[PDB]
Amino acid sequence: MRNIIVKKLDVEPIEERPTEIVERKGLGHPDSICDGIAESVSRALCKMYMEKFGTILHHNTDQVELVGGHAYPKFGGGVMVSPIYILLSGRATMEILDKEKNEVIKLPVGTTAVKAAKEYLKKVLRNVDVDKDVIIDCRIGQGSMDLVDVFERQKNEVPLANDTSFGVGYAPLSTTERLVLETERFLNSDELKNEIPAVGEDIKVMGLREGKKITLTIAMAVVDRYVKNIEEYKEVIEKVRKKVEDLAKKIADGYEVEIHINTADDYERESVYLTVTGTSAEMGDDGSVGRGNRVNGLITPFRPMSMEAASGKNPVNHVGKIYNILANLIANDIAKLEGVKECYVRILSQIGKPINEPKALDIEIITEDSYDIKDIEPKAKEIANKWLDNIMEVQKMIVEGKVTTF
Amino acid sequence: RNIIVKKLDVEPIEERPTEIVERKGLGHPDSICDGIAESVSRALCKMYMEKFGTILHHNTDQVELVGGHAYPKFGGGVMVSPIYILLSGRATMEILDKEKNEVIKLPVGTTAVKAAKEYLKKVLRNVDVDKDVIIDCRIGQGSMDLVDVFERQKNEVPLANDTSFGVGYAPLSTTERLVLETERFLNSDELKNEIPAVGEDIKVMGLREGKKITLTIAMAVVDRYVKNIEEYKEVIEKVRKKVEDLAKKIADGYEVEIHINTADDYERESVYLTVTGTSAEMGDDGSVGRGNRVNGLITPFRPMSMEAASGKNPVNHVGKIYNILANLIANDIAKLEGVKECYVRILSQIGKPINPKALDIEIITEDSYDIKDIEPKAKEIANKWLDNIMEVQKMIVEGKVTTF
Repeated sequence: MRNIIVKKLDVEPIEERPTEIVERKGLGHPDSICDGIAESVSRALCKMYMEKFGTILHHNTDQVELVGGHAYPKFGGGVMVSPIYILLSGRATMEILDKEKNEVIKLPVGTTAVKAAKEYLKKVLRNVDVDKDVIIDCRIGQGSMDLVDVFERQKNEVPLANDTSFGVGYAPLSTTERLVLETERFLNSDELKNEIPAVGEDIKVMGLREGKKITLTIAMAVVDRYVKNIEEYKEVIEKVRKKVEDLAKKIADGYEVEIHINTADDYERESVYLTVTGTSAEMGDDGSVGRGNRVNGLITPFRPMSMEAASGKNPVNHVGKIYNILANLIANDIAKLEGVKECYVRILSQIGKPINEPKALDIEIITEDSYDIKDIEPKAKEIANKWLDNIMEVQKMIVEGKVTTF
Repeated sequence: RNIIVKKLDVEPIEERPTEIVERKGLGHPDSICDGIAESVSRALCKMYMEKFGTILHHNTDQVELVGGHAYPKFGGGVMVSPIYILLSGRATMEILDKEKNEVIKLPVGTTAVKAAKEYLKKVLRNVDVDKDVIIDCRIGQGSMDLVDVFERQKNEVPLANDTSFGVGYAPLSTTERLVLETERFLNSDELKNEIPAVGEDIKVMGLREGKKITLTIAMAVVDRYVKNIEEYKEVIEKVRKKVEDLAKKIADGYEVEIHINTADDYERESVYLTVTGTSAEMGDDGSVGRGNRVNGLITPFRPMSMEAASGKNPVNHVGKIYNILANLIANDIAKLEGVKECYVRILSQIGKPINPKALDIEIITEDSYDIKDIEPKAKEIANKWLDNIMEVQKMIVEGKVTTF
């Protein structure tokens, strides 16, 4: 028995509303780079804590600042003048005081964070040399903790909600949402990079739906070592446009789709989106945590959104992070239920109570025609109760990177 | 012009069963970053104007606050480790005298550092900017791509620097007004003079269930003005009565609970004491775009833009302009009889004049009104505002409107 609430939502689903706007910041976008680093550092520390204590100690590395470097793009080959400066911040448990054993145990927080951040950049930025193109600085607050408190956490019980916070999620994705998401995913896949190496990873996708007309506006950074002139630049744009048109036919078949790329380009004056490294982080743009995608990987002003930044937050006891991920997992499964058209899940914690015993879990369902919500309700409540029972499994999925925070 | 108007047949937020609203006050780490970011942007605007008569490309919407360390105590505590603040972003650092064939550097760094220091002096009465804070600066030169887009039609209508959207809505609900005005009052010079023990790091959350509003306030107390746990208690209760008085003025007809510093533990004397009036001194971090929207609120029950207005230039960054513009438009539409609620979403296309790919308007009508009577009045309001978009830019520079 939990405070789980099911209510029939008698509104039009977003899919059927007249207008929609969705944005996604791809992996190479500076803001998304920071989110990715922030979460990579958290996961790294999680693995660090478990490998010496078999549990996770308190930390929060949801603070990462990317300062744009200096660069000179040029057709055929560009120059990286001065490196990107990334500052790691936040806090983390570093030294454990054991009064009984009269011993101090210090953990490699700073070195782990720097390594984690560096290895993540290596993965997502193909045309960056992290040895020379990036500076990874660290000012993470390294705090202490009594080993008696470590012993209590080693029990690995369900943590108590230390705050009254909330999370929100929904499913399924609309056609527009799915198209914005998969466009970025595909343009950052190994398979496409191999066919069009000029496509950088700093990809920003904006989807506008008007009735059944979807307009995709893409900001795509081009790697200048793969285009020797404006002519080949134009060709990359049109090839990508074709590839995205092909993708739209697989997702939004039935819609009118327009695709626009780097609309601020001036082909004449050769004022175009050219980069040395494939990311505007090299000079054009700066970045930080929590001003991009939500945990479902989208920016959605026609859906509810938490302003809270999930990336880098403690997966153990941070309500916001856990509930936003949890809400989307619950909504996703409920959306698989026969008779469910759209599903919203809102979760609210009770401070002092276990995290998987919320003050209120609101399941709002838009039903398919001729379906009884009261037939769907018991199935929906079981799904929600199932995930809450397996709250620790959700925390595992986060550390293992099975779920996303941006 | 692509203005879209829709009827929205739902309960307005005022009538919905549940609501959650939040505001991070001036002294909150995140709001400090927003405020400094905007201070730097405005200072640079003034500097560029005085030097060339025109605003040059910049975006200083990037400030990182690394929390310091302090040791609060009744009667007066001590700062242990200074707060580290990093000023970042893009700016025109230099210009080229083609005739002399020589680079002329502009005073971006000194302007930015002084602006940040001046702002901190205003919002944190009890901080010592000489020892409690480090202000570093790594603002760099922007790329050649957007300084062109910035310049292509600066004398005409500026071209949008980017493809982004801003959102706005009106009117504010009772809970939203209460959260907003509570913070505004507790951070007014009027109250500070009456109760100097009130720090500026004030976080206010409003939770509504039906017609019951629970207002939860996290309020930093300045330890030099409280001799003991008893004087501390008096400040809590004094403020509590002040907010109750305010709630009677705003929340007429609602049950209003007011909880302050609920995490306090008087037994072990573990309360919200601070030396400087902000949690930043205690390791709380902050950055730009992590808190309030331009309406001054964090609202999961309302549409929001993730664009951080603070620090973005008022010339051609729609992330700033459209978020301000959307709220001005929504405000006027809400004045119309028959309109209960209005939502405005404005989408740009990078390369197009800032005056939109789509201007979206949703209206919740009064139960006995036609949208077709309202729709023409809406599109006119939206058009009039797009026509006078440059006056909005003026209001931002002049600081007649805030970005958080």
